[PDB]
Amino acid sequence: NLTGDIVIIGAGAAGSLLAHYLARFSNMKIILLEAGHSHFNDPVVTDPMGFFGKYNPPNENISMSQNPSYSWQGAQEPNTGAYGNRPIIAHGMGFGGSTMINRLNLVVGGRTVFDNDWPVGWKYDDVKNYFRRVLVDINPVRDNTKASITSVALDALRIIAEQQIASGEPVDFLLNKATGNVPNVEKTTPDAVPLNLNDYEGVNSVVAFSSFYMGVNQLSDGNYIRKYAGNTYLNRNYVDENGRGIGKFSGLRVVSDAVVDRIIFKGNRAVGVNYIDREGIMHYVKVNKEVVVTSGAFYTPTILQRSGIGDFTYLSSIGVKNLVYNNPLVGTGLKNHYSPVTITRVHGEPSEVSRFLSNMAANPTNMGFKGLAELGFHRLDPNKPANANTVTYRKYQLMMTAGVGIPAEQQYLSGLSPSSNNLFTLIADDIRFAPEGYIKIGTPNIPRDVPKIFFNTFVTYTPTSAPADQQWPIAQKTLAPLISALLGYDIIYQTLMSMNQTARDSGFQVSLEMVYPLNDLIYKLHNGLATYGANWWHYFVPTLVGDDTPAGREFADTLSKLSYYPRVGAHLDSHQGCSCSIGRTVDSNLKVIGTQNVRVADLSAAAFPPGGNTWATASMIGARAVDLILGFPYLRDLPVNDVPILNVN
Amino acid sequence: NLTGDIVIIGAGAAGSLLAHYLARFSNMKIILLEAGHSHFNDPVVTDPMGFFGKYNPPNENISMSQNPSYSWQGAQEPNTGAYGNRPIIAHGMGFGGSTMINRLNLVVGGRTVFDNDWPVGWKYDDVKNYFRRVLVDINPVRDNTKASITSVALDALRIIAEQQIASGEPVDFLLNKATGNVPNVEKTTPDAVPLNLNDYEGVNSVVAFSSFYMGVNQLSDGNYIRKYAGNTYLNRNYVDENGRGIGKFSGLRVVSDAVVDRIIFKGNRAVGVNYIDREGIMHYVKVNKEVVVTSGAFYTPTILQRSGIGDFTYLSSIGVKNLVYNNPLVGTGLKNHYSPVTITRVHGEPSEVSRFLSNMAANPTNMGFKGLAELGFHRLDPNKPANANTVTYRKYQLMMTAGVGIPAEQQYLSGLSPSSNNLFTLIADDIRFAPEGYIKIGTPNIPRDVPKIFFNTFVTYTPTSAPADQQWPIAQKTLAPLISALLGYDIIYQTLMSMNQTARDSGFQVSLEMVYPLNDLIYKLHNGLATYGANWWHYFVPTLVGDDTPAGREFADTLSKLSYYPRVGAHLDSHQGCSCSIGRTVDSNLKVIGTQNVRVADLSAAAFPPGGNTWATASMIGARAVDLILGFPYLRDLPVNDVPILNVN
Ligand SMILES: Cc1cc2nc3c(=O)[nH]c(=O)nc-3n(C[C@H](O)[C@H](O)[C@H](O)COP(=O)(O)OP(=O)(O)OC[C@H]3O[C@@H](n4cnc5c(N)ncnc54)[C@H](O)[C@@H]3O)c2cc1C
Ligand SMILES: Cc1cc2nc3c(=O)[nH]c(=O)nc-3n(C[C@H](O)[C@H](O)[C@H](O)COP(=O)(O)OP(=O)(O)OC[C@H]3O[C@@H](n4cnc5c(N)ncnc54)[C@H](O)[C@@H]3O)c2cc1C
Repeated sequence: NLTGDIVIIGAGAAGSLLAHYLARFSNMKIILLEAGHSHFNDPVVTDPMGFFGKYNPPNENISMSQNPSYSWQGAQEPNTGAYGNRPIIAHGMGFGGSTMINRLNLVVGGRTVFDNDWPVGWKYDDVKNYFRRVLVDINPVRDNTKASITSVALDALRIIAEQQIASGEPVDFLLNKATGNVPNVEKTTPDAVPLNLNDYEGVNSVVAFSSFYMGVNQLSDGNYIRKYAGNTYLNRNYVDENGRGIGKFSGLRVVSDAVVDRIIFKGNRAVGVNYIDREGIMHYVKVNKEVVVTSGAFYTPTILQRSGIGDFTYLSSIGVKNLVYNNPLVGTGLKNHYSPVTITRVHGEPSEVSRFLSNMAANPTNMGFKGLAELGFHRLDPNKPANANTVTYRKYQLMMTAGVGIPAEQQYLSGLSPSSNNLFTLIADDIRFAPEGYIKIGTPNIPRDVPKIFFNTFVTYTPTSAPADQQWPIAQKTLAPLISALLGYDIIYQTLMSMNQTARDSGFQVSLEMVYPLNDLIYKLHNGLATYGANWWHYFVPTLVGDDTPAGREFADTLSKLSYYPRVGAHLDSHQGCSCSIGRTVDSNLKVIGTQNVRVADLSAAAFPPGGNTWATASMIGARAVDLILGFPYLRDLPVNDVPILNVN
Repeated sequence: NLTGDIVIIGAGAAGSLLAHYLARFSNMKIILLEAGHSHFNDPVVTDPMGFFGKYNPPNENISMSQNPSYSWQGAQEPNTGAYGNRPIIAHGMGFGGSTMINRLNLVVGGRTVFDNDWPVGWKYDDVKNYFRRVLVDINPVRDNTKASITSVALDALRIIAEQQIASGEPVDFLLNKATGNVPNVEKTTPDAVPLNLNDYEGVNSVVAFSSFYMGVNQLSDGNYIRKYAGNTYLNRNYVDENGRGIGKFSGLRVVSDAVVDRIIFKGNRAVGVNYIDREGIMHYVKVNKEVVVTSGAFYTPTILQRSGIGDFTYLSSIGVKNLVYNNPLVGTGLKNHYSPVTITRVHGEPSEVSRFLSNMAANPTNMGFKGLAELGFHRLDPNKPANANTVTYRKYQLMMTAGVGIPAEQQYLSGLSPSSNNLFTLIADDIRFAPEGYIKIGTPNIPRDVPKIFFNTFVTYTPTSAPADQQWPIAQKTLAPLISALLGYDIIYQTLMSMNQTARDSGFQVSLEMVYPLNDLIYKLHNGLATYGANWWHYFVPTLVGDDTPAGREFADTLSKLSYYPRVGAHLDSHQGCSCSIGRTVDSNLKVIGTQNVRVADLSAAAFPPGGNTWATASMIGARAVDLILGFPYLRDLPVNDVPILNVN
């Protein structure tokens, strides 16, 4: 039988890293069990453009996130906040987990979230060096191509930022406390210094910039390669074709195509792990010291529940026999990000519109992204944190792309064709997304693509007969996601209006029109914000308002029609996390409460979602786990010039 | 270890019956392995109204077909024919499989389909006693409640029927060859005799009626119980709490919560079966004589594939180690039915409308269905079988229900609220649904809710540069489903125009208006059909017609706008089948081609979808397997008065 000291389940963003460094810095037998296999020579994966379908077969034309050979297919339960829709969200299945199939925008998340929303021991000064490690191991690149539209948008945001600083209101979406009075917007002067949304000390919580950082490396022949958790830590320099570690890493054994079932216990001590090989034969791995679960937000909790740790009452009811620890929180508190989409039509002469939209085509160094910012709360969002006026919170990741980013059904309904060369995309991604959900295994036997995953977003508030004043604070929470999402539309609207000016100033004969959601509706929304001010959001519940004027009805009507677009004119992110978070399923040392020796070290342990894409944060937890398990800051103390050596195979 | 002579995988419609009668008529050891467990004490299942959500928790308000604890969640691949939508279609999981969670409309499927689309040895006179056995075991009931609107509608179909008969055209949708010149429409007098769509000799291929037959039985206290494959064949009179067959049935052993992995071979002879119990332990069952796979259309082929039966190149390439027989057809030829939805509004005084739409509420004896018919081909459908003028084919199953049966998003977009008391639903279900698909395991290790399932429905035809005369027959096949689907709408338009007359005649002061899809489009559609005749469907591809008249463009535009509705104004039925069919994966004895001793005896074996709901047909095949395995018509010769005795626990 296989026998290991530390057994790790899941070779994802966290597990690959965890596995790599544990082998290096210890003398233990490390066994890494992974459901998939390596895709080191699969152009669908290794060429960053493969994500966009460059190498898809024509008769089975599906993305990796839709393809069961490449991923887990997490079909969630009906979204009561979105017309009963059932989005299917993926976890990658292979070396690198989800980093194998993702869009590679690598974001730390800002200082603020870790200082306020994470516990003692997990504050930003505790994790910044681990983040630094994750980044240097990847060594991400900036966009290799300047586009005129990016500068136009920056100069437009500069003006708005100036209006905001000057007006003196305490919180608004382009204010950034640590950079004081001067707009924290990258300059568009000849010799501008690039701004790094990932600056080491976290000064740039809110910031607008010309380029994100993509997880790719350029090879000596000039191609770009996906640089991800998979080929970075588990390539042939470190692990041979039989899954055996090399040299300093000889303690590692990587088991490919190993679908783990459960953790085996003696009392509250983990002693073994079950998995099934590709022949349908079951194997037992004996555990000498610890089990570490790194199977993703959806699946880590389903493994604990199936292993007998979770809500006893529920588990017994579905036929789970061996119960280990009663903790009803396992799998609860599921969080994500969410990306409503907007579309702009550019008016003017075709040749001139063309000039304005040049250099936007996606390539590996940008993955389609041409900017722009990490933003704060809109001034009229009622749901700001208590101390939001004294530290600057991230609320939106603003992304600009070429093309037409709305869903196919919506393209038809809207008349907006992806083949129209006068259209482009803006996204205000809500990265403090209010909905919270939970995960429950439906059956006890085996891992399934589809546990119960409950995650409801843009729900309605249904009025009671109670006095208005008692309902409004209730309504405020329920409506939180619609509220933030509509304010996202206004941010983009404001921004487009200044761009109408700065575009002209930069010599472009164009005008810009927001056309999805409907131009007429957004205009009406902006005016309503000015009109009704802070309590504008009351009009989501007209019947509690008692404003039966022609003017009043029209604004209530406007918000009603608008609530449709974040529901279906949008994409749910694949940034799921926090389903087994610190303080709920595990302690501050990542050990599962109620067990002697099981830890969770992936994104599902995150106390609160990071301000931006989640890969960086996920690898960071894994990084710390190396040091937690080993009892010394080996990886924290490691010089930044020592990084894993890349092998493409 | 367990050892059996015959091992059955899946206690579904087919599997439950097969196990039951095999134990009775033989001395063999029968082992039935089922992934779920019995739900004989679960009111959600046993109460027919539980289907509609009667015992649903308000916070997890999901149907059985949506609940992973009650079913497999078959999320299919993006449908290129429906805006990239990814429907999640269920198989029931428990004693009775899908008959445990289904809507209980019990339909044989008609003589015509078995006589023509099924092979020799499987014609209707070959199977009719097996169908009878299935029905008497269940003993379905008629609607216990008469609604005026059902009869108003019937009399309306009679009128259309007289016109069709009189015109003398060979094929149109209310024509029935076996009933000559007389309308095959149920009469509406005080003492009218009921028409039986499941009539023994199959006369009523096309027929209009007041009542379907529901799989419910009435108990002595007046409640109704779901009467389904699970409790009919596997209740406590026949199988004990430990899974041991009782008395004459003592050779049967039933394993609950048994997730089967694969079949083990010695050469091409099946010798074993793998499963995982609810404790996560793998077990081996030895097979002395035969394995019968009855796991449903989605999963029966994935079991075979994991077993080494399928496309060697694909299977090898994904790590299936042990290969048995090369047949690339395994999992191909997948068919289903499909239900576009229409909505009608009733005009008039509130009080008169209320009276007209009265008595439609769903109960166990009707499961919401208030009629109406099995219809033949529309005269303008270019895709009739060659002999449609000499034998009468079923093409649509026509259903009438109260309420608003379109998806939530379409209710919002359309403005039709389900809580509005002047609306009702009509469905012309295409039961000769043209699309064909396929199933492929994504991984070799374990059963997954989500293999690759390709099923594209209402696809477009893209013109080539070749002459029109050469393209039209290609476009004709591609467009078959849109063609058949819009014509379903026209059947329904027609029925409603004639109902406006018969409603008035029955003393109701009302008028009826089709409101989903938009009244204007359907009006325009009807006129075009009259105007353009047989070649009306050429206007799905305007660029080939070269009719640049104002009129031509309006009808083309009209077909474009209408093509939206069957895509999203609809439901894919949960009637998937034919994925391992006779003549392709298995022979006429249900034996898997290339094996000594494996059979498929569930709906995946079906040669062609029955004309209506598939439960009856699924069970019929299992029934034949009984006589096929045993070598004599025991079950065929069994008197109709000898039936399983119900024990409710
Ligand atoms: C479509 C998509 C787009 C994304 N976009 C980006 C982006 O642009 N930027 C960004 O920062 N992040 C992106 N991500 C998100 C980011 O990759 C994840 O949040 C991060 O990878 C989480 O890492 P993890 O280790 O915690 O989980 P994962 O990375 O997903 O690792 C899970 C691993 O566990 C394995 N596993 C699961 N169950 C078992 C089992 N029973 N037995 C054995 N192994 C098992 C899986 O095979 C998988 O390898 C995207 C992800 C997807 C799917
Ligand atoms: C929501 C819904 C509505 C429908 N309503 C109707 C209706 O109104 N009228 C009608 O005539 N029909 C209805 N049906 C269709 C009908 O139920 C099915 O076509 C018919 O039951 C198919 O029977 P089957 O034997 O082929 O498969 P199933 O009845 O579905 O049974 C297959 C069994 O095999 C089990 N199984 C699968 N994989 C494994 C494994 N690896 N190991 C062990 N066991 C396994 C499954 O869990 C299941 O128990 C409906 C079905 C659904 C889901």
